[PDB]
Amino acid sequence: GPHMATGQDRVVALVDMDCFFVQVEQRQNPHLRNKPCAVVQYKSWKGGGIIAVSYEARAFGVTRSMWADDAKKLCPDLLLAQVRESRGKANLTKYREASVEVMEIMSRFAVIERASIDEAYVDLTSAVQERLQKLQGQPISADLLPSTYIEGLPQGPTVQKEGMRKQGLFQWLDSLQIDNLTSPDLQLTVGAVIVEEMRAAIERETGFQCSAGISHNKVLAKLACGLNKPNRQTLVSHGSVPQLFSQMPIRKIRSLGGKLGASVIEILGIEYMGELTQFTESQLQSHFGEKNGSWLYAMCRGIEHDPVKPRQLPKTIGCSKNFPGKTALATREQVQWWLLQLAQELEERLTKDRNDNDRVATQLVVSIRVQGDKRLSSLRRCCALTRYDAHKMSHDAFTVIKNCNTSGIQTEWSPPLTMLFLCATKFSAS
DNA sequence: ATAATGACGCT
DNA sequence: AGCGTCAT
Ligand SMILES: Nc1ncnc2c1ncn2[C@H]1C[C@H](O)[C@@H](COP(=O)(O)NP(=O)(O)OP(=O)(O)O)O1
Ligand SMILES: [Mg+2]
Ligand SMILES: [Mg+2]
Repeated sequence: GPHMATGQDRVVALVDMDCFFVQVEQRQNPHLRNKPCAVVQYKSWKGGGIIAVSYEARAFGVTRSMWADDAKKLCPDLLLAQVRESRGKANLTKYREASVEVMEIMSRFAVIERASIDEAYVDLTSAVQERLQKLQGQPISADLLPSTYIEGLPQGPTVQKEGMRKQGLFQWLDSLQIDNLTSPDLQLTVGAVIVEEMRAAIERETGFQCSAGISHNKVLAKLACGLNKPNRQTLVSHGSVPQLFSQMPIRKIRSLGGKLGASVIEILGIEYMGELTQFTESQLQSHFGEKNGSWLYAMCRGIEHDPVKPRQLPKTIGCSKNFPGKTALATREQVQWWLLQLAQELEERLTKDRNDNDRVATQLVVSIRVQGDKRLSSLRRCCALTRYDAHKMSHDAFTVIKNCNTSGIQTEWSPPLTMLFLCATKFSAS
């Protein structure tokens, strides 16, 4: 209609590093470059857990969450790089710092929301405006978009992969109105030019390659990102959404990958995101609640309002370790020693946080899991975090959990713990 | 025995 | 507060 908002107000991108931990290890060790290789965590149980996989190794069917011993069965020449271990646990420091390299480069172009160790959303709306006045309304050359796909294109009245990409990009640019500075399609296009630049800057300055999605909101940008990996970027326009969603499995949309996703499918009897359009907002609210219903109604029309939160850094700092199977902690001395190992890494990261990012935490959350309980957390308790001191933090954590011990002989611990988790929260300026 | 973390919703 | 959900 004439009064219906179409969710084309913003230009939003999602940048995602390609096989990130592998690229970090390949940059450090050139022997691993352009080879089937994976990053593995621990190693005694079945060779350690695979947690990142180069595209060369993915062709052999190697995937994350696979034992390395099993990965070698699919790919005997697989090269492995191991995650650093400190105080008996995985230490991800190298990857955090690599991540900071990328995040700081992105921050030069626009405001970012860190979404994970290797992903960031970018609100490009302002950057695009000023680039549009700078560009004096001359056509946007395809040379400014050498790694960009236009989703849905080419269509209409042709065997080469890159050939296809160019065809669609040509069709898109030929159709574009540089006339209207407020045309959403034009804005996304300029957005993509900027992300081409941002992605060139990251590769030049860190050596890392990435993929990106450019669209009008977070969910579509994140969806766009995954359409042409690795080392490519995809523009999903508002107009592309109906065909794209028509065979897009519901579970693929961000936040619908779990139980709400499954219940949308089960209760409504549908499979694809586009099928949601046939229901009224009130019907969707009645089934999934007021907030989920409103979100769904809009999202299935490609409309979403979640803003890019201006935060390049975390707001909790935590350390955890699982103790699967036979390694479950069953003596009080064990529990105390591991609480201390966790507290020591935590103090380290915290001290760095106070120096670098000018800040102190004021609360400590202690989380454990008991054997057999197959939730992430069996129990969560809090206490004051007054001193960045590992022995006090570990002692305090024990204190707020020790009554969970069912054991008659309290030299021993029952039920056994299969997870310890310490998390610094409630940060303040300093 | 697919980890180690982080953010947010509900009550 | 403390637990449940979703994510990389
Ligand atoms: N189950 C897991 N266990 C341990 N570490 C993991 C993990 N999943 C991811 N990581 C670590 C390791 C990953 O490198 C990093 C990024 O996660 P992604 O972006 O989801 N996956 P990637 O970047 O590898 O591949 P691509 O984006 O090209 O699909 O976080
Ligand atoms: Mg990635
Ligand atoms: Mg990621």
